[PDB]
Amino acid sequence: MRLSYEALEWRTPIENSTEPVSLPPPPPFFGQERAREALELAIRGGFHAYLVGPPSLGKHEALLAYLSTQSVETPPDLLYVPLSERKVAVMTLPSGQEIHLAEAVEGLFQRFPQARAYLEALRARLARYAETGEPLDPAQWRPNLLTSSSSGTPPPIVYEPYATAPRLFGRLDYLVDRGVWSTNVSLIRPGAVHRAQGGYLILDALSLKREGTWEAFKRALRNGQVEPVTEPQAPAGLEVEPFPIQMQVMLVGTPEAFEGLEEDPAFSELFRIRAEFSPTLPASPENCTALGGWLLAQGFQLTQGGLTRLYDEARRMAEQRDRMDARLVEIRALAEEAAVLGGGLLTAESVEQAIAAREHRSFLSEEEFLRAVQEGVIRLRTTGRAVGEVNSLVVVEAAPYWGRPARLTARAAPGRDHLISIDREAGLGGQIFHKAVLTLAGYLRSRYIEHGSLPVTISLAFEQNYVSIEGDSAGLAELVAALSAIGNLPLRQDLAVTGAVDQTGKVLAVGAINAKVEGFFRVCKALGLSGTQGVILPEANLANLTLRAEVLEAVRAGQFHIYAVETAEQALEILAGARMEGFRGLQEKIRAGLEAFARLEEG
Amino acid sequence: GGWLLAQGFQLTQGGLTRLYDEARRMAEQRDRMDARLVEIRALAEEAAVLGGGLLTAESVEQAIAAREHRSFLSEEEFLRAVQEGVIRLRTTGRAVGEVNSLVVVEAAPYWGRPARLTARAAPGRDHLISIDR
Amino acid sequence: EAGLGGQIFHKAVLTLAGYLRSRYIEHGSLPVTISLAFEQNYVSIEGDSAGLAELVAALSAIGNLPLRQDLAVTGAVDQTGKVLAVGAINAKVEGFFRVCKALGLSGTQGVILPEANLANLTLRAEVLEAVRA
Amino acid sequence: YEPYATAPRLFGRLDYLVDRGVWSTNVSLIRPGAVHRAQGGYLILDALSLKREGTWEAFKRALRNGQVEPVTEPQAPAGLEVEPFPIQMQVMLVGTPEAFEGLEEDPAFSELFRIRAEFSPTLPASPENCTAL
Repeated sequence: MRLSYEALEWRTPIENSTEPVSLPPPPPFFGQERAREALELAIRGGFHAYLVGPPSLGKHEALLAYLSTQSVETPPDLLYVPLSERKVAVMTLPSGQEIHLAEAVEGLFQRFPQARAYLEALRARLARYAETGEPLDPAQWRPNLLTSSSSGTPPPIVYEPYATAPRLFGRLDYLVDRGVWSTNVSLIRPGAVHRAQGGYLILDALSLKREGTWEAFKRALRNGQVEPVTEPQAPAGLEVEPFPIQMQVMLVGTPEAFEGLEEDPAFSELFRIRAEFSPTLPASPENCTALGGWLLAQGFQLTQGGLTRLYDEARRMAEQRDRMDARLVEIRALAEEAAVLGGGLLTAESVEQAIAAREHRSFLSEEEFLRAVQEGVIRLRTTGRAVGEVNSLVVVEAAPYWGRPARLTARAAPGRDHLISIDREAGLGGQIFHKAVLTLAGYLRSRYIEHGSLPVTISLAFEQNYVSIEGDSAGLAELVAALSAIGNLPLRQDLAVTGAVDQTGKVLAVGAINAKVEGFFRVCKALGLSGTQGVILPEANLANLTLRAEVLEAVRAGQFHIYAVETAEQALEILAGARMEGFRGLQEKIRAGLEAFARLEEG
Repeated sequence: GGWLLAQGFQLTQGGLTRLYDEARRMAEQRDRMDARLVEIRALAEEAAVLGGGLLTAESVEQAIAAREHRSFLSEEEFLRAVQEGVIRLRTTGRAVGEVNSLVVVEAAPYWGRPARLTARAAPGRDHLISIDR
Repeated sequence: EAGLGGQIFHKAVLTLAGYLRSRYIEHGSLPVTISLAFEQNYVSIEGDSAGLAELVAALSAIGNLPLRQDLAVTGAVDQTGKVLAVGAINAKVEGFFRVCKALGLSGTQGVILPEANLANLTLRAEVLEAVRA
Repeated sequence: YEPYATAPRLFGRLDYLVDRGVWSTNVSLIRPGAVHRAQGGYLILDALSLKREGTWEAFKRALRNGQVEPVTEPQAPAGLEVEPFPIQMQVMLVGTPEAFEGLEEDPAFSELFRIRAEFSPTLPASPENCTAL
């Protein structure tokens, strides 16, 4: 089937492009109902949770926004007290109240029923010092206030991106009078774990791993072992007793950052709630409106047409007409470049020109390729007809993954049923490429059985390919090339072909469908559009087609053509300009080619 | 049931029964129950939250459901691709040489999916080829 | 077969076999075994640029065709027998000139190379002058 | 332009005065690094040095969090806490396609370095470029 301009057009119409947008900020987590409901459960139950999803989604900013709205009772005052001259413990008092115990002890269970054991040791040390005149000192006997707060709204929220032991657990300072002797409860500094008590600690999975602090952090959550970091020099140490941990931990990372963590049984034991962000959102009017209120709240001056183009670019990023890329950070970075080109205003033009300039900045490799094609250093045809030859479509393996035609040939000779991919046999293909080749051999042998086994050897080669080639998306082009070589069928060179094929000859969806189409357009355009060029591609990719403006306009002008197909025979009928049956069709020509090869193979 | 009460839960009969049957299903054995009490307890802690502090039959079934929802992104993507025709599956009609086989995805929690499998036969000299192998 | 070629070298060889078998089909499959060897090569050899020389050598061996030794040959070939551009085209030409010159120019020496390399030919003065002479 | 991207050259250094042991804090013994000298203007670093010196992760923390820590010694019995500050500078990184390679696999590299300024290995051979040369 031919795809008309009206069937291909996917973009949002724009009314009143330059009108300023005015819209309220959406809720944190809009379109991310899964992660939002997981984290509501984690907050309601006190469970630790881990936020997982691709980079640049805005997972951290959304979490910090959502935590800001929570309320907890005002966190206890938090402190270290000595239990001896070599030993300390972390304790809580009700809020604002260590100021009264710090002054009371400045009188060097009074009214503080919790400070039980620090008092015994203060008294006991006062005791044995009357009882010896046993010196000062200095005093290292008074409480150390780690934290205190005026209220629990919002709760404490501590995001520590750099998860080193002294940042998580705190640090011992050493005073030097003589050697490096310097204990005292009062030279201990708190870490993030101390600052997060009563509230939330947010850490990045990748840092716990890089910093090697995952095992110590497990010990903190499981045993309350929180040890401030010591130095190799100190001739004695303080013993630091464990304490009851009161905090909820949120870990944030990509599916890949979590990977090593997940193999640890204790990770799933400790982080029971997975809050997974989707890489895309529904492409709906509600999410277009939310994205508009989110950009205004980020400070942009947005027009309707600027919003609409950003929203449609997010759709094209997702390669899904009905879904939009969910990565708000990436939409924001694109809007920042557009804003500069619009002199501070985010307009439809400034977005389209920002998109273009990103392409220009990564286009050197394609400028080299197109110059080699034009100079005749790379041999490509984009017009005329040839037997056994087809423009297949490939994507270059470096970002941003431009598409290009790759000329592919099939040659057939009389022989004992072999379908050879030269590139596979040379070691250039990967496993999925090799699979696609075997799959085509399966199709051909089972489709053409009147001679017994196929009387031909067929070899397929990508003509000027120097690098490894992967995936199954050249299957349709290889099978049509092979059927053409068998029946001697001239094929149009103005149509490139992409599509995977199964054993039954059905055409399956491929990846990067927009880059492939546009890569064939760019080459046809650089060589001068003939009016009849185009691409045959899988019907199964219609949910993914979000073609750039220049392509849609050429198709609307009649200067480029898109065909979608379900079976490899439908592709062959288009390329060979004839029907398989109504015979004199192509099928009769294929069987007559195989009869001719069969006669050559038996004298 | 006496172990969960001693752990401090407020349990109803129906909450106990659903936990016990979920432990059976965890073991994939109608006559055996999963022996991991810590895992039963973690599931009861989530159920208790959904039951507002009471562990009931509904709060257990809804805790089980919400664990599935929390790990379901990969299946939501797969089912959308099937519905959009990006993955080609048939669940009705008849075809020669074709069958829906069943596979498990290799990441936890190991969802199951159909995998369409085809066999093609041609005249030849006794070879059974798995293309994937 | 000895393991000296890399993958692209091996590709060029398979590509020539593809050309020969499909070009000469009146006997059925080709009635010949052809072996190609670089005579005194001790190191690994890479790339596709000896394809044209190997295919002409092979066609010569098949038809018993004496070939001029005063012309060196460089060029890749596709399955259809078309000649493709190669790398280092100036160093290759000049290397054949230097050897012809060290052995005494006969007046008839030269190189056959791909038309597709004409955008790359920037030959040294001494070569241009010999061709002008 | 700091070609040698070590931690003390990017972030500065603590000196220690010795009266007794190694006690020597004071705000006034802190020396600035390139990051301090570039405020309000431009810092130019080589990709290959950030990698060789292992300072890429710390440099990311500087750009993302304003964490700029002068380098300390293993000896110092106490330390100064250095608060982060608002970074005001534009960074240009310079390198070959190969020098960038490892950096590019890091998502945070593309987040932080949004503008690629890629030089072509050749120019048009025109009268204008002959005159410019």
